[PDB]
Amino acid sequence: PSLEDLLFYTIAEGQEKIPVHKFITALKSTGLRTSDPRLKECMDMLRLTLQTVMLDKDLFKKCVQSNIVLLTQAFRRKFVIPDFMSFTSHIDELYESAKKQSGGKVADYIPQLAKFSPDLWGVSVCTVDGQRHSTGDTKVPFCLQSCVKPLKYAIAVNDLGTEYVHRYVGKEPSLFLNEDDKPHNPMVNAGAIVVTSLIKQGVNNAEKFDYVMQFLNKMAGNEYVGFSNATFQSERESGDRNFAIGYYLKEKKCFPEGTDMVGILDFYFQLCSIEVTCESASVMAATLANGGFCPITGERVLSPEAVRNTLSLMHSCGMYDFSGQFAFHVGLPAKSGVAGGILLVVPNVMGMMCWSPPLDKMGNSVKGIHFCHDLVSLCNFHNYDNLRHFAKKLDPRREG
Amino acid sequence: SLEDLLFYTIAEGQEKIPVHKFITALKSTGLRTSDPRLKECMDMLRLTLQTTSDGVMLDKDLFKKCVQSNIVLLTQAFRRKFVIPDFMSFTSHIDELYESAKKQSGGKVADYIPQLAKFSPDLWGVSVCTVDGQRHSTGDTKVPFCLQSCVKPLKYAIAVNDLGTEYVHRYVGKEPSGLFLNEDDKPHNPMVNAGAIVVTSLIKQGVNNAEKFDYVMQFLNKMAGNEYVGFSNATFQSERESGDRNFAIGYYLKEKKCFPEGTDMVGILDFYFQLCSIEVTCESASVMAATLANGGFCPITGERVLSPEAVRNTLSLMHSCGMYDFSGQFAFHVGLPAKSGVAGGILLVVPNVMGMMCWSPPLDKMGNSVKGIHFCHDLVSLCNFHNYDNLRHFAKKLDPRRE
Amino acid sequence: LPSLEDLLFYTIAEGQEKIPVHKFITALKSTGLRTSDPRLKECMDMLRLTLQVMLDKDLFKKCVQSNIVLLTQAFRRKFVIPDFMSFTSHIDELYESAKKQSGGKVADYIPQLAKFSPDLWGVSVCTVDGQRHSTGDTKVPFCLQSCVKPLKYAIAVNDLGTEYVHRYVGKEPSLFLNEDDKPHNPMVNAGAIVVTSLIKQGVNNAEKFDYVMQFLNKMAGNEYVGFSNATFQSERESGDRNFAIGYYLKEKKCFPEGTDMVGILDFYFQLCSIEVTCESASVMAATLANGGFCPITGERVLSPEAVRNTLSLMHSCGMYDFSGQFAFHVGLPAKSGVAGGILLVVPNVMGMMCWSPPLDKMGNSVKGIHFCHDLVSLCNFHNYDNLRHFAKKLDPRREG
Amino acid sequence: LLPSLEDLLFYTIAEGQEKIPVHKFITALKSTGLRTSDPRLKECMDMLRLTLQTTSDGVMLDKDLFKKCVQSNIVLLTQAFRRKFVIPDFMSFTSHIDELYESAKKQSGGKVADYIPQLAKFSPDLWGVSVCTVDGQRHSTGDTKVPFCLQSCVKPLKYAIAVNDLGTEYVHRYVGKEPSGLFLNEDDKPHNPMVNAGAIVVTSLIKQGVNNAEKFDYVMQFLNKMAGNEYVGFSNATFQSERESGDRNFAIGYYLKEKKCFPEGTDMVGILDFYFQLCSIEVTCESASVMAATLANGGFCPITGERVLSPEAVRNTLSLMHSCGMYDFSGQFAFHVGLPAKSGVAGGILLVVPNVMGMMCWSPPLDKMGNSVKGIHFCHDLVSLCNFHNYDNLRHFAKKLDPRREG
Ligand SMILES: N[C@@H](CCC(=O)O)C(=O)O
Ligand SMILES: N[C@@H](CCC(=O)O)C(=O)O
Ligand SMILES: N[C@@H](CCC(=O)O)C(=O)O
Ligand SMILES: N[C@@H](CCC(=O)O)C(=O)O
Repeated sequence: PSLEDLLFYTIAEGQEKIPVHKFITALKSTGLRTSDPRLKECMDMLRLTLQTVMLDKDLFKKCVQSNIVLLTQAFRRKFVIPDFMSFTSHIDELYESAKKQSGGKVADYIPQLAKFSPDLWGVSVCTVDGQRHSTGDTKVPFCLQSCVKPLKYAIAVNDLGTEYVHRYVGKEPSLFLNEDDKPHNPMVNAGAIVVTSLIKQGVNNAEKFDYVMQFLNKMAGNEYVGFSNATFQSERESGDRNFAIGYYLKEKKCFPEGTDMVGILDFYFQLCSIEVTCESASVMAATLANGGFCPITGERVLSPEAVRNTLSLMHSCGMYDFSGQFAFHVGLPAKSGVAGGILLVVPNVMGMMCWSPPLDKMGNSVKGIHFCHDLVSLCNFHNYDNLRHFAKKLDPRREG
Repeated sequence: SLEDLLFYTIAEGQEKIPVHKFITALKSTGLRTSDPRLKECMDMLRLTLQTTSDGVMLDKDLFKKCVQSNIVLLTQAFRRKFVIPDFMSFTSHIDELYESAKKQSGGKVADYIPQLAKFSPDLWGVSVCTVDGQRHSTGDTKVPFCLQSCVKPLKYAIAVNDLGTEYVHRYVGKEPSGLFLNEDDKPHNPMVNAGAIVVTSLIKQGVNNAEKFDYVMQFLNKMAGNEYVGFSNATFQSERESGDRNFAIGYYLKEKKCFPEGTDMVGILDFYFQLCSIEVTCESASVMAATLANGGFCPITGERVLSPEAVRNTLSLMHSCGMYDFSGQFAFHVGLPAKSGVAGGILLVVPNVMGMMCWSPPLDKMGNSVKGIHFCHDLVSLCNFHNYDNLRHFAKKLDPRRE
Repeated sequence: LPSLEDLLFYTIAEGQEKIPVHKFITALKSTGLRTSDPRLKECMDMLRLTLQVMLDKDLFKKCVQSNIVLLTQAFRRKFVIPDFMSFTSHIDELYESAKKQSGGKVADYIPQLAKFSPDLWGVSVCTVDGQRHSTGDTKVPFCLQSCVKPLKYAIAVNDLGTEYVHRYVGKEPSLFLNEDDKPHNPMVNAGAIVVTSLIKQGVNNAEKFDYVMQFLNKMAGNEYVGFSNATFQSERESGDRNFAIGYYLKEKKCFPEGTDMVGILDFYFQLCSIEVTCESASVMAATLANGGFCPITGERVLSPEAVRNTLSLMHSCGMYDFSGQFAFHVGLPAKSGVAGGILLVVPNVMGMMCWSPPLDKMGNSVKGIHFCHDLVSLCNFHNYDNLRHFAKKLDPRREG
Repeated sequence: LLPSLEDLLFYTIAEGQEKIPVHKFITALKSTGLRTSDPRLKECMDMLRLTLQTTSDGVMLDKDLFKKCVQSNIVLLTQAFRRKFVIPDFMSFTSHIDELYESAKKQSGGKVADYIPQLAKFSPDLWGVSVCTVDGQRHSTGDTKVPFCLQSCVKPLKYAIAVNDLGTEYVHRYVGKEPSGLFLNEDDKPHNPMVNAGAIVVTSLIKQGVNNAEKFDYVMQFLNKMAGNEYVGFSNATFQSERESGDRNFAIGYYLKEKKCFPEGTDMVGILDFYFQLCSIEVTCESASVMAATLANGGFCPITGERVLSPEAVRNTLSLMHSCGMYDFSGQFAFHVGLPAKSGVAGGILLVVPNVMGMMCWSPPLDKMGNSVKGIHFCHDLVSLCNFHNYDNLRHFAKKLDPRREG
């Protein structure tokens, strides 16, 4: 009748004792990792009883009681994708298939970007329940670049609301400005720079940057977030483009009262030069997918308003000149950047990061784009893809 | 024993369910008794009402005979397995919203042709059709009016059905625009007039206008589950008198070679004005919308009408280009695929949930119905049908699916 | 006191007591006048009479007295170019030099245009004093096409004033419309179509076309003007472009009240189909050069307001997309046509028609353009050349 | 050959009198429209000063005395006196200028530029007009001796210098020759030197490889010559204010730098500095009119006789003033006035009538196109009065007056 007992019997298979490796394996095949923040108590307990292999009903109950709800959900098959092994097999195929696509040029406008190999290709999945999978180069760091644009937009809306933010920037797809003399949307450079000015006003750059990093940490569930000073230096050295825009926004009175624009550009470049991995960035995406809750910590990180707005803008303006085409064919909110990241959200299902340095003339990762098309081909995930009556296509949220 | 199970749950330990009781129970699911799918059942009840010894009473074997043919659907309806289980509560909310948008007396009625100018400003209707056929209506929901540009996604859908994404999008774009053309010399997308005219040319090539029109009308009949779909000659004549704009567009498309080989552009414009002049009611156009929300299956007839590719493409374009120059703002704030029309229609799809139509004739400075727009804003604020609302977490929205 | 006829006799005589006719005819020709000049008709009629060979003072005086003023001007070297023989030698060189330029393509959108040989090339000059010269294929009818646009604009302004005309059409360089929903300028097709609707309102098409033809006669001092029905028929069959514009103009209410726009388009295609030689069109251009007086009849044809406005719009909008470049390097008011016409005006000096059928990709005659640039290199005709100081440039107005 | 040029002139002035009184000669000379202080006349005026000291007959020149005074300058003096200048009846023409000036005076519209304090300081009521003929005949009315900044009035001048020194072909690699119709044209060149973006590129072309101080001096000397050594100067105060608040131009500079619009090895921020210095150069109506008259005279300066700009330079500059010279009123202006003209935000309009004269019009209130209201009114009136329009006919002008015509 006890929860721990019920779970014990199901895992036990009628034996009297569960070998520790039998439970770990079973757990792993739900897609959870053993380093999941929410499973810390259980793993700490296992570490304890290991200092003294076989777990009886009472010893097991002692290890798992703190995390029984989550563990049951996993073992009952209540996660958003129940057959995660099958799903990861499919992800592996899509990865392999995109790997073959050798087209594209690596971004060479600064050394740091130009230094990355064309053969680097990673894909990471984090489910809204925290199920995690990776193939390829998922642990290498690289800079978010423009991929940071939704995240800081999220932050601004989180902190200030829709109304205040949208006083300063628009919300529709397109250096030039909209009808009302706002930049068109936070997904372009002009709008991003305006969004940059909004965040934590009245404290210095160092402080502001620390705030954004803490927030990024929560979104990633305390996985890898870093900073590239080198990238930062080269960006500031060579951003005549963004200097143009700043002076223009200044002239046109685009910033909030008492903005030091040159200082905001400096912040803006530091923001571009933040580093993630596939793995960490997928958690961030999963946060967006999960409604502002981090799927691995369980923390509320972003308001429902922040997340909805962000996904809306990722939809229509997220992939530079390919936005509209991407919305039509792929139908997922996403954002890319010049180091080859695409950050992809499949609302209520998962967050994804894809990384490959060579880009197409639109500015997007070749393999990343190829991968996203393939995903949507295979899976009902398109925004306007019916839940009942897909045509020929898989639904991973259905047992099979 | 499926029929037996349902009998015990309806009876409430009694031994004879009185007919009116079953009907009332059935209704509050949201189905209407006139549902195509429920026909065998209703026919049997009528039969036994005649032949019966009792006033009106059905014992187990009698109930079984009436419901057996339609048991699957009746079990879903009664086990609360439909998309919106607490339909009564949902319709109460719809009614509050309707009332609240009623007060919004703003706008002007289109007057560029007499037929449009005739409509009273105080006409206001809303109708709902679920992907399970649960129906509801408030206001002026049985009044015919013309689809106008509401017909644009419907005919686009037909074209993609018959021809495929690839063929169709040779001749027309798939992105919200910047009357002119895109960098590839295609009209920007089917939702604008230039691209609608091109889509019109794609449909049922090589047969006369009369045949083409019948083809489209039949298709519309199926989408609407054979509810009202009509023609307005009066509207049509007036459209063709005064479409110098569309004549402009046609001649420009002809110059730039945007039509298929052997298109007669003037005849195509005629077909176009006819398409615009098609009449619906709120009630029947909600079923049309629900076909689009139900993946191409008509939720009342259960009939496959449009391919999944067609339906998906049409919703993508209603998302981004459906509300003229308000499109962007609508996509952001409402987040629902929708098409507006100059008569005051707003065709609304909430994918996997329901279809609606909304009618009031005063329009704002953009082409769109004031009460419709206000209703849609209100609906989203209430209920978490926003495309990028979370299913599992939402602020204090309401989830009609959940209970 | 001593007669004017007497004076001219002795100058031509050269102390010989009698002048033969042929000598006077040759003398007259070398001023650049033609013996068929309208203003010299009395004198030619007299010669025809008495020529039923040698002319004494008294006989001469009888022949020339009626036209003594114009003859004394010619002979006493008071015409705009005085060494006209030298000038024509230079025209001939320029004509040859532009000859060799065989580039370009002949327009082919209607059969009638596509027929013309690429090797046709004519250049006609008419001076404001009526001095004429020609090289090449100068007596071959072709259609003015858009070369008719300045002419009919001239007619409209003549008849209606600047203020009326410009209510309907704009006055600046660029189916779309200016800020105020007027077409940009009478030189583009949209504006030309509006200018067409302005002329002789309240009468049927046949009457309007007769009126325009009469006006064109006067402008050309009764030299060749004709109509190509064939051109007209083809134009009308295939002007989907102009049907587009007309419907658009109708929608935007660009025409005066009670215009039948379809009939206006009809007239518009008739105007485009009007036929000139180089010779006749050069006179037309000289009318514009000479302030609205026809230099060969001395008749006032257009008002100074008509002519000024027309030259202004020629300057800036006369050569399609090439216009700007043309104004800058050539600096002469000119209108080009799809048939290879370039109508060229050198204010206060002369009119020209250049014709060759191959066009460049701006739609302008290759050789016409090559010849126009050459003319300006040679002579201080450019609009912003200085009359007093100019570098190596020749100036035919001066005697040398 | 028999009677001598100086002698002939003597009889024409003297009028059968054996002697010409000085004041008579001076008065006659002035009414040609020359100023006694004309550079070309300096020998004559020096001699008169001499003889006015060295003589018995206080004020009276005989034949021999007159000859000694005028002999050095006799050509230009015969031109003046024998009515061979471009406007022969200058005194009638100035009467006409006066009436137009008075009429423009009455126009009280406009707003004074306030984007910097130095501009905003100028009184609305200031209004001047200066005329300089291509023969050096001068006239002024109104506030002609007050200084003000050229602002964008400097743009054709520095363009002229660039083309003089480098040629059409070099210059137009970096800049367009057509009205725009901020943005770049099809070829990623600014549209034309008359817009700010194009002006900033023109600025970079001039005296490359030297420091700003040298460059500035080089432009100044050039301006001095165009003005016949009349006032040109500088407002450091204006310059400081420009550089503090030119976010617009910094925006442009950064954009031009990104799109590689400058010559190889350009320091763009230093270029901007030099640009603002140019905008801050000062003239008066009188001095700037001589500048304009240079341009109306195929690049010689009418008062010095000195060749200043190449013919090519001047022509190109007049072409661009025609089509792009009056911001967004350029097309209307070209149609209605038909003169090459440049305006500036201080209220200047620099106006050229080819082959006839140069003008400078100044009043500080601007209309919402940014041009001096009184300037614009004056220019329209000038055209309506006389046959100066571009495409006005020299022989047939319906009712209009022609200054060149002996009348
Ligand atoms: N660092 C670039 C953005 C690179 C990107 O688009 O990813 C910028 O700030 O403009
Ligand atoms: N038939 C109308 C449709 C108007 C509308 O619904 O926007 C047209 O083409 O203008
Ligand atoms: N008739 C042609 C233009 C002829 C020309 O360009 O000269 C048209 O209206 O399009
Ligand atoms: N200071 C302004 C120029 C003023 C003017 O237009 O005259 C600028 O450099 O843009």
